[PDB]
Amino acid sequence: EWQDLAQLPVSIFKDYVTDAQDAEKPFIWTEVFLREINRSNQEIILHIWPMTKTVILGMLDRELPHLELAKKEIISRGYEPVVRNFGGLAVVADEGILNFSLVIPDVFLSISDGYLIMVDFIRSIFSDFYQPIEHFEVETSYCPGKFDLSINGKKFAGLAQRRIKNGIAVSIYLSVCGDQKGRSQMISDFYKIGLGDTGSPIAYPNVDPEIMANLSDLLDCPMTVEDVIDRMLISLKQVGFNDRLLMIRPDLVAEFDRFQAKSMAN
Repeated sequence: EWQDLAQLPVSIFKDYVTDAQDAEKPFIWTEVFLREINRSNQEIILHIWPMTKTVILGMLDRELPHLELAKKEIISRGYEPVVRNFGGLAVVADEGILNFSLVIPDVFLSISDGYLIMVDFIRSIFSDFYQPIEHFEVETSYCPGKFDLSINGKKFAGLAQRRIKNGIAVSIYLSVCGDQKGRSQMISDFYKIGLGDTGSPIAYPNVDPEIMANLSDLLDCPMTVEDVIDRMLISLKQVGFNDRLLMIRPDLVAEFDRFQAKSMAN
């Protein structure tokens, strides 16, 4: 349970992506924090990173027969395609989507435990609402996962996990407000075009725009990404966590640039 990690301080790193040119910034920090949590395993890092209109593509997506034609579907709605060679299935980010990561040191275990740690955190964050939050895969959502979060059968969040040595990075993309039906239709179009008539052995989701929704709608309570962030930070103190500003030491920036340089030469 989330409250079980309260022994460690939570370092906060709010770093928005305000320009499509910095779209890779969050993923670069993920790498940095995964190493740091291994060197400094006496704390938890809460990396908050909402972004401008972006569609993050993963390993399977880039194998689409007509990829470039598909990316056009993304560009036509004013979103920027970002490719992550080892990332999961296409997910959407924008002003109405909250993305963040919990970088945890393995010092208190399993892949499931990690996901369940996030589920508990989310539930705790919205404990003031009666609507119970469930987890199970919503197969017809984009980027379906065993731990998709939903309320009344509708998915409002997708989770992801990456690990390195004794460090774990659990991430989540939460639909807070905005045009969720549009985000969904965009990805459906992406896969339709990407597959064209060529097809593929890879099982890509068959997106259903009516199966996903914003949390502000599911909770019948208008809220912005900033509102959730605040609610989330407040829930920490109540649960028993002590927090502090994560300081970007020169060393951290240095490591960031190594990962950035690596990417650039690619």
